[PDB]
Amino acid sequence: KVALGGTFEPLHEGHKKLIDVAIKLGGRDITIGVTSDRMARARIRSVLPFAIRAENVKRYVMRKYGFEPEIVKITNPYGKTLDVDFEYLVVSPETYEMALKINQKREELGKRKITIVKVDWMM
Amino acid sequence: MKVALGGTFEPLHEGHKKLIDVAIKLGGRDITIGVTSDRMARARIRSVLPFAIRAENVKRYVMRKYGFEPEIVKITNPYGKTLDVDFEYLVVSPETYEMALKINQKREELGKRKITIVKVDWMMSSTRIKRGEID
Repeated sequence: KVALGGTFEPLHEGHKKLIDVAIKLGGRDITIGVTSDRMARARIRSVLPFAIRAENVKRYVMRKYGFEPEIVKITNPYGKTLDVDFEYLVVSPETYEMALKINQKREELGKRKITIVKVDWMM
Repeated sequence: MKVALGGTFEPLHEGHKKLIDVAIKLGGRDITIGVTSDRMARARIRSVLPFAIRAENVKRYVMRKYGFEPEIVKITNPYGKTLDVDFEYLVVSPETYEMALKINQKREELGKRKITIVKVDWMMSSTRIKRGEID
């Protein structure tokens, strides 16, 4: 249903709003993408390993929503978004431009664009 | 009130339906849908449907797809109720996003907590979305 990706370092209120919107749209279903260390460090001065960031997201979702989300490592900028016909792509101000690039690429490949849902996070 | 959404809804198109789906998934029955007054609709488009007809069109659509009659409020100023009522989320399209930012600017000036803006890029192709609540 829903694609959501991020680095999640630190896990701040903006991320929390993003996760809330993604879960409301996608249910207990969702897989959350968490960037590899390489991808994280291109975008930020990241000092937490993938496993730590992924577990921080997993425990937060369990505390707040009562399920352990599926986490997948994002090793490239597109993730699964060129191959899966997601209903919604849930993004923040920091991931919005890449969402636009994902849709531009989908359209270039004859794929339907995904509806982008940008959760503004006042950070 | 959990979620604010507003519009003229003439005609009620696939973009509006995306907005409505997102708003209902976020808020359930705890949503308020603002529909512009005739005065307000006419400043934006050459509107040929009265408020009552536009409101009923939205109500019937929501009943048909989601199984409830939504609360409709007439919007008679640019902000509707969004400077007064505390909403958790404000669901907007690219056409209404600048006004959402203005809403939060004024809320801050007035001493109200900001609302989380949820901008749906409604693309007026798109992948199919299964309408409904997910529960």
